Amino acid sequence: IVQGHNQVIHQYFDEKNTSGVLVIQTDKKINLYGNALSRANTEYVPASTFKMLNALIGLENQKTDINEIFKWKGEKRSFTAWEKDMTLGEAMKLSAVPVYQELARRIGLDLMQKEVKRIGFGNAEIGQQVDNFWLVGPLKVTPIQEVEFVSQLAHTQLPFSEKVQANVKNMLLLEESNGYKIFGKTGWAMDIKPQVGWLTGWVEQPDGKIVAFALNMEMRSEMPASIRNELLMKSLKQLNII
Ligand SMILES: *C(=O)[C@@H]([C@@H]1NC(C(=O)O)=C(S[C@H]2CN[C@@H](C(=O)N(C)C)C2)[C@@H]1C)[C@@H](C)O
Repeated sequence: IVQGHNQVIHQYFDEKNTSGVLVIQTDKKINLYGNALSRANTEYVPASTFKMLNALIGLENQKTDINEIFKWKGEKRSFTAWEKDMTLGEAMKLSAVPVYQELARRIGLDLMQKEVKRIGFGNAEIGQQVDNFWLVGPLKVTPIQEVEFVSQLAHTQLPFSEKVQANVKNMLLLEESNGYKIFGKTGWAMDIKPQVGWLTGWVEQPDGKIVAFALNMEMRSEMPASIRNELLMKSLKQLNII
């Protein structure tokens, strides 16, 4: 059943010379696909995917709001795409680190550690460095843990206000094709051991049904960033999720 599906998806991953897993959660049922299934319960830095929880915490605790404009004071950033004023929602789409760092600072280390622990995100360790704990360690999370987190978000089942959850969900819309809405958040940790690529989110099918996913793969600098999107869409289509 899944073995035919997984044979095809295994091949997708082989064809593009990487080791990756794709975790799918429909409701409470979790299946693994890809050519590196052991990745599914291996911890990795969440990188840019932590922005989902960052936003939830920041909004919940009233440190910002969806309308606030975070102004670019003019300093050069790691990507030219980030060099403009933006809202929290626009920063999510662009993975604009400086905006989310300013947010994390507003929250403070101790509120951050408290919230991360209350929610139970990954190993729930943030250490003492308020602006890179989700990039270089100690914070670590499995792909299975990521899919459960985003599934809960999609079902408005996380322990945050309903409206905060709706607001963060609205920041996460990637793609809308043939009535299927694709929500998600990419992440690419470029400066660590083996580079880590993420793409974590869910599909809202036309009848309202939600199928959540977490792609996690080894990245190499020669890859286009869109290889994560490619492997996701090809797999979802092959699974008839889209
Ligand atoms: C988060 O993991 C890093 C962040 N994420 C990320 C990516 O997932 O590709 C880039 S965002 C920036 C680089 N390319 C442009 C883009 O949005 N995409 C290719 C999707 C803008 C960057 C590495 C963050 C920790 O730096």
